[PDB]
Amino acid sequence: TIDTCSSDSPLSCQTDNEASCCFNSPGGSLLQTQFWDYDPSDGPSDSWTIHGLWPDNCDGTYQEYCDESREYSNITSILEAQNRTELLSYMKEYWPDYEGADEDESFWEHEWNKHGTCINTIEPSCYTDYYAQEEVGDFFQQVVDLFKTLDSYTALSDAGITPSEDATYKLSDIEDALAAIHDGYPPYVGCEDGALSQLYYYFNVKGSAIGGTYVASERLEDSNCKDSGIKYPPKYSS
Ligand SMILES: *[C@@H]1O[C@H](CO)[C@@H](O[C@@H]2O[C@H](CO)[C@@H](O)[C@H](O)[C@H]2NC(C)=O)[C@H](O)[C@H]1NC(C)=O
Ligand SMILES: C[C@@H]1O[C@H](n2ccc(=O)[nH]c2=O)[C@@H](O)[C@@H]1O
Ligand SMILES: *[C@@H]1O[C@H](CO)[C@@H](O)[C@H](O)[C@H]1NC(C)=O
Repeated sequence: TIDTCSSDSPLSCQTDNEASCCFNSPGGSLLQTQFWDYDPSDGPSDSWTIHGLWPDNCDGTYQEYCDESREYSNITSILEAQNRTELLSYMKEYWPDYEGADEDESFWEHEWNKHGTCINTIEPSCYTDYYAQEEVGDFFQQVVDLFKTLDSYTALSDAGITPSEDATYKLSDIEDALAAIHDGYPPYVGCEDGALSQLYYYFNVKGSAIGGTYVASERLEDSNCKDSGIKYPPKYSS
């Protein structure tokens, strides 16, 4: 399986070290990104959903589509072949394409191909007893594992911020509520049409992106929302 690195491995971006299987570089800022899909709605009425996991450069720029030889058009089959049946079921629920279940495959392809291929510590050469596309399944598992720790809906709810047809919200309140589950670092908060829409939680990593220690880090982009009047539209509203 993937190589293990010491739990006291040096932190990506925050240290000056050479890229290896145990050091994420140049993609040392890892973004766990989420959606609030209300029109059309997907996922549970009381949960955000997964967008992805993205390696950014430490300056906020990023690479994309970093290895054509490891781009796939069969994610669902790769997961099935690896017996990751609970993961695939979970992805259907919590990593949906808003347009419908039949577009999930294209979306998962997109995320792996664009961004997974750019995580340097995921490459087959970082495995013992590597098997074909092992790192693809591990990536989907890792995104899910990190997402589970970042329950945006509940963090917002606990701070009195819940979806509403009438209520509107202040950016700083949203930011503080979410900063509370991310070591006091707020995510990027993204709005669409004045509605709460996207979240990017930034991390630096000790060790490998698979199984390493994800340390909550400062956002390299703040928000495109207005300071107030923010709508949090209810899912499945009618
Ligand atoms: C998913 O698609 C990939 C890419 O085509 C498949 O991997 C290739 O499999 C072919 C046919 O067995 C081999 O000849 C190639 O060498 C493989 N390419 C690589 C880069 O590994 C893969 O087998 C497919 N997986 C599933 C479960 O269908
Ligand atoms: C990131 C971009 O947003 C679109 N997008 C957004 C949400 C979603 O649930 N599915 C989806 O496909 C994609 O077409 C693309 O991956
Ligand atoms: C999945 O299970 C099949 C059948 O038992 C087996 O051939 C294969 O090695 C398994 N793959 C993984 C990665 O568990």
